Amino acid sequence: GSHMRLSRFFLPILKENPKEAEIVSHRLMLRAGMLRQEAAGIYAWLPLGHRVLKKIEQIVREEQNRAGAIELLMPTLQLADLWRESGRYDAYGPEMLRIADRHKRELLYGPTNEEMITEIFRAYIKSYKSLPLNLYHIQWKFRDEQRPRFGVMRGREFLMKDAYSFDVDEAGARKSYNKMFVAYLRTFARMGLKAIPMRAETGPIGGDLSHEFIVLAETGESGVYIDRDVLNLPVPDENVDYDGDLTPIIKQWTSVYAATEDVHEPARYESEVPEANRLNTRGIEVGQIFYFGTKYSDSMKANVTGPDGTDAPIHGGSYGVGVSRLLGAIIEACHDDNGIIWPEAVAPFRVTILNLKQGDAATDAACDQLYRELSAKGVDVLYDDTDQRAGAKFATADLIGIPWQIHVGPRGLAEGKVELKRRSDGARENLALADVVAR
Amino acid sequence: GSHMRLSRFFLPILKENPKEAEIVSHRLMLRAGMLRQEAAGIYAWLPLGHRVLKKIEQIVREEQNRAGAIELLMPTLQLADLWRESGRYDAYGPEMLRIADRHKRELLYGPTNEEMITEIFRAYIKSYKSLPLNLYHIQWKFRDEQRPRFGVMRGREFLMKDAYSFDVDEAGARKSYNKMFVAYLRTFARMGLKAIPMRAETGPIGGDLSHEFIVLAETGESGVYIDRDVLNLPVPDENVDYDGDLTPIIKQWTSVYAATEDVHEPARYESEVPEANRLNTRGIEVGQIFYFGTKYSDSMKANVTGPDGTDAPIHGGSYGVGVSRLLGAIIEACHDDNGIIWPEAVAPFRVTILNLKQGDAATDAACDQLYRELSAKGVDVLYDDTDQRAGAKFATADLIGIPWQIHVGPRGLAEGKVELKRRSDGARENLALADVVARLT
Repeated sequence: GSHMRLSRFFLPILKENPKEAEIVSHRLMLRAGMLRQEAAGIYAWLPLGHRVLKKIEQIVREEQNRAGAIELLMPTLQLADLWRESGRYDAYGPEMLRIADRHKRELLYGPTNEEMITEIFRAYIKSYKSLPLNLYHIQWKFRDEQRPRFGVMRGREFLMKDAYSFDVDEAGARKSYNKMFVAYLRTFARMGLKAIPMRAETGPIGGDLSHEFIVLAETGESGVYIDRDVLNLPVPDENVDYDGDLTPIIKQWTSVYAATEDVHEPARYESEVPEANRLNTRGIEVGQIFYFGTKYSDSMKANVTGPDGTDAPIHGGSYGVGVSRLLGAIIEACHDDNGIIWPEAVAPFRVTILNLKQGDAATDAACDQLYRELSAKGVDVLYDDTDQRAGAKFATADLIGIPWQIHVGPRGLAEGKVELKRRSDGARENLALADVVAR
Repeated sequence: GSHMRLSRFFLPILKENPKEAEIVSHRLMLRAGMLRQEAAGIYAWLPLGHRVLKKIEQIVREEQNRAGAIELLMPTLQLADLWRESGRYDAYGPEMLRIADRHKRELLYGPTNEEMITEIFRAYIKSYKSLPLNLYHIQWKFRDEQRPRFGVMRGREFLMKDAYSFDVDEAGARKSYNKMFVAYLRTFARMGLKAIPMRAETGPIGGDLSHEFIVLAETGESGVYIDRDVLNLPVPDENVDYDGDLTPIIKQWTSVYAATEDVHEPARYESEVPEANRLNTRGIEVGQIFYFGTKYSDSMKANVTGPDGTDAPIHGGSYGVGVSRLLGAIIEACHDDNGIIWPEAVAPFRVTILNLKQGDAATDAACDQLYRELSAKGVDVLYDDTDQRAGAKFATADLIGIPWQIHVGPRGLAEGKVELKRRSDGARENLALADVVARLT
């Protein structure tokens, strides 16, 4: 169980709202000592911020692994000549950061990895017997966004989990897509979010294999239109049979209307949804699933021999979760006027011990014992042991969004008690000291 | 307890030695399906290779944290104007990868982070009361090596843990340095390595606060000169008191001659090292610790108010561990004619189950139940459930370096027996099917 004394940590709280922050998540990430801008759209993750980033990453990896995807890692830099194979090199646009090395070879900072994962696959896989195959990584990307804005939510250097599926045909690809559909429901639910799968912009094919998972938010950059029954639907549990038929889960989550502004058609919204169920708002895109078929396998000649002995190009899909963007989206969805309210699964620490009389022998000893006992038992524990008054300590503890606070003072200890406070709702309970660790 | 079936994994084994690989680590990482070259010196980490990389990373993290260092993350792209503050922008050389963004703003892919970490520090810290402070990250770096070579050992895009200490004065900085020296001894020992601390190149004003930690290996690029006695010294255990005097540990590890070629002096060597103890050999630099004083805090104005109430520049030090390079160094030190021999702490899996008659109802069933039981007991386990002959499975298991093998076949099972083989020495053991989990757990 991770453990830190605030005095041996690095957590620079800002007293004042930063004028450069336009939205609440950006404001709070800066105020709560989580983030520092290094260039437009390019950030250092300060210790508290990095802890959350890592919690998010691990939840994503866990669900990808559950769904059968296999983790690897591609480099940040890629050869232009690879992108020339697919014809994306000259068609991608100015968001692609192009680089020349000392030998004048043409490189780029990868904005995504379709060509590269296809290059890897086609080196090693030649039989339909290796498929379905889903390979993924969690890696830093760069898109040279014209106007970086909104802190971690519209920047340039961002962290993404990007997964790529390989199948013999469209039928198998739909099964691979369904696996990721289910994994994403579970991923965002585990973060305390209702990220709704919404039908999204398709490619030149058309079809129905394009969804964006969007958390409803009014500072959000995506316009959306939904049927409110979608917000009530049940998320599959951890025993979901990923080798089985997933269609019933998908049917459930798509049986009721949900579309982004790209594929939204005002006349359909009415023939399906009751007027009292209809809602038109805005949101943050945190996940994207997309079938692309033979887009890369045709141009890059990524073929496998089929059950019938003929070679044919594979069918692929891509699945992205914006891991660094999620820090912003989560704060947008989970805060109040006193600061952040971390869902437990993503919080940097689960409990903070607040010593209300720093230097008094009895309160110090009590906090020292709690801190030691909580860590011994696997609990992520922050000990606020700074030379600050109680009210100073409450405000910082509230701001940074730690799920639980333990208040320790001379007053409470005279009676053998400490106060336990829940951040989400302000529940408070004056407990015996010997009971508090049995949570 | 991590678990995988080979049929559900991605592990591209190469039959032949790749002609582009000049050294054993490079050859084996390609053969064992751990690595793919994407450009000169730039690699993708295939699933097996990535697993080992992450094991290495976590041991490094654990020892930094134990020593009181605090993890953050800096971005890979940095502003040229930051490097103009310190004067290093134009001094660094052609190994720096310069980049222009769409607005013609001047960026670079960070080769290191002294300027950036000092910039973060100076924004927030103003009192001597905040010190000592050591901030670190584990992040991808770029050095445009003129001639990338030797796979992960002399590439361009690489993973480093880099830490940076901040202190009021040189005395405090020496205490910060000692803590990292001890952390490094523990770090490399936990990976099954003897990464020897040796005196290394100092800066302008010289001194005694530069060391490199070097794994001896025939194919290494560092030339070193040591008293062989340094090879048998004791590594501090996990209960080392990082807030105490570490001077006795440092003294012991610096009591015999050990120097890289950059600072080696023949006269001193001959004088301090008995002839039969002298060893001049090659090695791989895996750790580097270096006190730089006020080099960045002078130019970048990172002062704090000290005990005397006056403001003065801080004293800093940098500490780098070559995380990706360590896969190469580990294999160089840990292999035989049949492939890799992973130390258990960095192995991608601890045990592999070799089904020697794939499709046989009883061998499948016994393998399936060993696989489930080992997972449950928290063991990193791989089950080679592929449709391949015994010889093929034996060759692949030896190659990829899994510490233990369980060989499960008709002939063994007739006796209710399985064979447990230890990769390191090839020691074999026939033992009951029930007793086998209990021996490994």
